[PDB]
Parts: sequence; C-alpha cells; structure tokens
Amino acid sequence: AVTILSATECWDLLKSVALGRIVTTVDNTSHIFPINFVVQNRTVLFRTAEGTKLVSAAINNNVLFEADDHDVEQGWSVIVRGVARTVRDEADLAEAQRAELLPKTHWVRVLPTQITGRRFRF
Amino acid sequence: TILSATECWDLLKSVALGRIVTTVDNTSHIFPINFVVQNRTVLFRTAEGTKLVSAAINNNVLFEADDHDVEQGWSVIVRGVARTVRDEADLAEAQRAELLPWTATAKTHWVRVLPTQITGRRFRFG
Ligand SMILES: Cc1cc2nc3c(=O)[nH]c(=O)nc-3n(C[C@H](O)[C@H](O)[C@H](O)COP(=O)(O)OP(=O)(O)OC[C@H]3O[C@@H](n4cnc5c(N)ncnc54)[C@H](O)[C@@H]3O)c2cc1C
Ligand SMILES: Cc1cc2nc3c(=O)[nH]c(=O)nc-3n(C[C@H](O)[C@H](O)[C@H](O)COP(=O)(O)OP(=O)(O)OC[C@H]3O[C@@H](n4cnc5c(N)ncnc54)[C@H](O)[C@@H]3O)c2cc1C
Ligand SMILES: [Cl-]
Repeated sequence: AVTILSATECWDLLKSVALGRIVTTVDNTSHIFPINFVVQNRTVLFRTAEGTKLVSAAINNNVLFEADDHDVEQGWSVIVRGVARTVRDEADLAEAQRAELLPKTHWVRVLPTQITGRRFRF
Repeated sequence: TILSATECWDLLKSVALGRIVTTVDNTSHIFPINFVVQNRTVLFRTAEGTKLVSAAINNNVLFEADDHDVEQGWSVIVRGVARTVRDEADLAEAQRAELLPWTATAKTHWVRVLPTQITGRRFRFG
C-alpha cells in the first residue's frame, strides 16, 4: 500500500520520541551520533557537549537526522536532510530554552532542506 | 563510559529496531531495519528490488541501535560488511532467528553485517 508520509505527519511523529541520530559524512566515511532532541517549528533542536567530535563534524555542515519507532504491527521512520546551525540569536536562544529536553553548553538546530517519512508493515 | 564488546553485543539484543548507514561520495543514506544478533553478527532480512539491497549488500556499512530511559541511555555502532546468506549452515541459523514477520512475500533475502569493529557508549544527560 501507500507508505510515504507527509510533512505535517513526519514532524509530529518525531515528537513522540526523544532519541535520534545525527549522521555526518566526509567523502566516503560517515559517522553517526545519537542525540536527545526536541522538535521546534520544523527544526530539530539538541544540545551538544563542548570539545566533542559531534560539534566539529556537524556544525555548519550538511547532516542527516533520523528517528523512528515501531510496534509488533507497524513501524515508522523520519529522515531530515539539513544543516546543523549553532543557536546564536537572542530569539533563537530564548526559544531553545523553552525546550523540555532530558536533564555554558551550546544549543544546535538542524534546519531542514527536506524531511521524509516511511511506514513499514510487519 | 566506554563499553566493552560483550556489553555491546548483548545490549543490541535488548532492542529489535536498528539502522543501516551507507555512504557513497560525501552523501549518506540510512535504512531502519528489524534485526537480531547471531554469534556477533547483525542479521536482517531485505526486501527485493529495494534500494537497501543495492546500497548495503557487499559494501561497507554502519549499523547502529540505541535505547534510553529518563536518566541514562546507551548506543552501539557496528562497522562491518553486509554479506548475503549463501550457505546451508548459515541459512539454517538465520531461519531460527526471532525476527518480526512481514507480509505475504515468502521471498527471503537474508543479510548479515559481519563486524570489523563494534563500539558502545553510555550517556547520562547531566
Ligand atoms: C543514548 C545517547 C544519547 C546521547 N545524547 C547526546 C546529546 O544529546 N548530545 C551530545 O552532544 N551527545 C550525545 N551523545 C553522545 C554522542 O552520540 C557521541 O557519543 C559523541 O558526540 C562522541 O564524541 P567524542 O568526541 O567522544 O567521540 P570520539 O571519542 O572522538 O569517537 C571515537 C569513536 O568512538 C565511537 N563512538 C563515539 N560515540 C559513540 C556512540 N555514542 N556509540 C557508539 N560508538 C561511539 C565511534 O566509532 C568513534 O569513531 C549521546 C550518546 C548516547 C549513547
Ligand atoms: C520501522 C522500519 C523498519 C524497516 N525494516 C526493514 C527491514 O527489516 N528490511 C528492509 O529491507 N527494509 C526495512 N525497512 C524499509 C527500508 O528503510 C527501505 O529499504 C527504505 O525505505 C528504502 O527503500 P526504497 O528503495 O523503496 O527507497 P527509495 O525509493 O530508494 O528512497 C527514496 C528516498 O525516500 C526517502 N526514504 C527512504 N526510506 C526512508 C525511510 N525509511 N524513512 C524516511 N525516508 C525514507 C529517502 O529520502 C530516499 O532518498 C523498514 C522501514 C521502517 C520505517
Ligand atoms: Cl549577526
């Protein structure tokens, strides 16, 4: 049947889950970084630890974001292609502070150039 | 906290959903897959005519799976090669696997991620 998901459904499915992965890529070598994230107005907000390779690999680079969930009947997944941008604006920073993330430190947003979703049938 | 190999391979057995990550010329793709662990290998089934087939099989792939509660979480990353199951012993082991069933296609295409490296981390959020 139909398994392609729409944008409004993709962004809300991402909010049902607290854990996703950043995927960075250089030439033919890629890295994956599990992150705790929240969705804010079609952006993927997460917080990054200083001096870690996630900061260097992602910030101001093209990245992949992925999150998924499943039950015994069906599963879904959402992929965001975009760019990781440091939260550096006053209004950007105030919005990031309203985020109910899991319990100095830098905020980062994945700004989407495309978002896609699939549902998988078991 | 860095995790040993024996913790990673067991932690992988605690969850049924992981992701294959394939890479070609500065552009990655990611494929969520239902999987089980069999003798330090990552077993999964592939749907025919799918892009996962062309992208992962016989190429170097990343495999990742994770989990978390309110306090802490973990993740495991496997670097290896995806190879199809082409052997009566391998085939017999793959058919005992506790994998989620899907659809009326009795078409089977067993693939294993043969690990070249496995690593794991524990994370706290503090
Ligand atoms: C459940 C969970 C949630 C996390 N949430 C966040 C978050 O919200 N924000 C954040 O900034 N970071 C988070 N992390 C950490 C992040 O995913 C990476 O572990 C980290 O960015 C790696 O930085 P590093 O400099 O220590 O890597 P390095 O030490 O330079 O990495 C060396 C090698 O270790 C391996 N490795 C590194 N990290 C992992 C990993 N997580 N799992 C498996 N192998 C790994 C890779 O093979 C890598 O090549 C989380 C990790 C986990 C497990
Ligand atoms: C929960 C879950 C479990 C799955 N388990 C398995 C499994 O065990 N075995 C298996 O063979 N397949 C599994 N799949 C499907 C697997 O991800 C497909 O191989 C993948 O969708 C690519 O198939 P395709 O050739 O039709 O994609 P294409 O048509 O080649 O993809 C075109 C574009 O669609 C987008 N896209 C593709 N797949 C996804 C996705 N999953 N989420 C978001 N965007 C996507 C990408 O942007 C991609 O560039 C699962 C999917 C989900 C959601
Ligand atoms: Cl400015």
